[PDB]
Amino acid sequence: VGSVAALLTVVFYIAAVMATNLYGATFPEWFGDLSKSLYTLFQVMTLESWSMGIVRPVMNVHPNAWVFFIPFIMLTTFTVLNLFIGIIVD
Amino acid sequence: VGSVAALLTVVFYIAAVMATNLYGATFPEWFGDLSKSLYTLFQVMTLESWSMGIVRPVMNVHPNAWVFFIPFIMLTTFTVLNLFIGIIVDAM
Amino acid sequence: VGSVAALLTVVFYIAAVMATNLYGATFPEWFGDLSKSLYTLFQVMTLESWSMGIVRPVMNVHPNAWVFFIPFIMLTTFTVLNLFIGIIVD
Amino acid sequence: VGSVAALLTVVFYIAAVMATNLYGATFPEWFGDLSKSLYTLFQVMTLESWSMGIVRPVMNVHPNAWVFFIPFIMLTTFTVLNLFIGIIVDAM
Ligand SMILES: [Br-]
Ligand SMILES: [Br-]
Ligand code: NA
Ligand code: NA
Ligand code: NA
Repeated sequence: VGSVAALLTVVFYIAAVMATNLYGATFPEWFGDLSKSLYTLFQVMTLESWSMGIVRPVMNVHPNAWVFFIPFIMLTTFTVLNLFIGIIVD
Repeated sequence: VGSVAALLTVVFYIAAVMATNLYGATFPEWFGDLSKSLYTLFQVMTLESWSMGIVRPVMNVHPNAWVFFIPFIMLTTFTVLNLFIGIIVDAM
Repeated sequence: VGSVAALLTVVFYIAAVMATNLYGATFPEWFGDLSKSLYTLFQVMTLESWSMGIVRPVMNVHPNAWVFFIPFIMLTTFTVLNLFIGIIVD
Repeated sequence: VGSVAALLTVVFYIAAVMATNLYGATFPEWFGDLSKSLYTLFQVMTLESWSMGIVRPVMNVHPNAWVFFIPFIMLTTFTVLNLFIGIIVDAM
């Protein structure tokens, strides 16, 4: 469980490092600093306006942005539930 | 589990083939090519703006569009969770 | 499981009968006929724009509309997961 | 289970007391009275427009508003599922 929470933090920071670099210049309100990114990625992880709100307007500049977001969502959303189930089991 | 992931991919591609044909001409931004569709259907699967954002404006042109989306949502959303639970069970 | 699916259908139709009567005249696009309602209630059940999209504009006319929606959401969302878990267990 | 439901109500009321005080003057439609807050926090708990709809416009006035909402979401969303699983377990 502690190992799962460790993996998620490592993935979460690395993803926010990558997102800052990739879309920060073109989309500063969402990926401007590392902070803005960690906030946006948590939001995208919770799925609130992930597509119409974030990915779709982002893809209008970077057409392959989905190669980062869809796997991010697939990974984090799986891990978060898996971690929460693990807490409940323990 | 691998069989569940196989079913989902087959369903996902067939649904995106169908959606492209059905609503692609009337709604090109969302169902224009097969690619646009696979992206939209994953989004509809995660439920982000599925109705107000997609189904409702789609239904304004095709009034029975709900016959495709509601079962799609019921099937995929069930399968995804069922697959993820299956991964967790096979891990323990 | 079949009993759970039966309860949900009964609740779902009764809620759509009630919603049609309550907000159909004032909000026809969402609760006009019984059909429009069954569609809106499934959407509200999935949570897509339940508040900002439906409840909030509805409450601007009917200020207590939350007494119907919040319990509806609490009941249906519990039952749906409970049913899906039941299918998986069986 | 009853203890979990008790914790959630205590947390839910305290959070809505805090939110009313913090953002009520600047955002009255959402955190004006204690009632408006309990409604908004349930909505934020279900995640419907939590960020683009609530937190993001709130953060434009209070830049650290995320210190209240993100932990609120992490706590309540965990507890709600944990309670619902607990009901299901106690039923079997
Ligand atoms: Br998912
Ligand atoms: Br809920
Ligand atoms: Na939304
Ligand atoms: Na959602
Ligand atoms: Na959701």
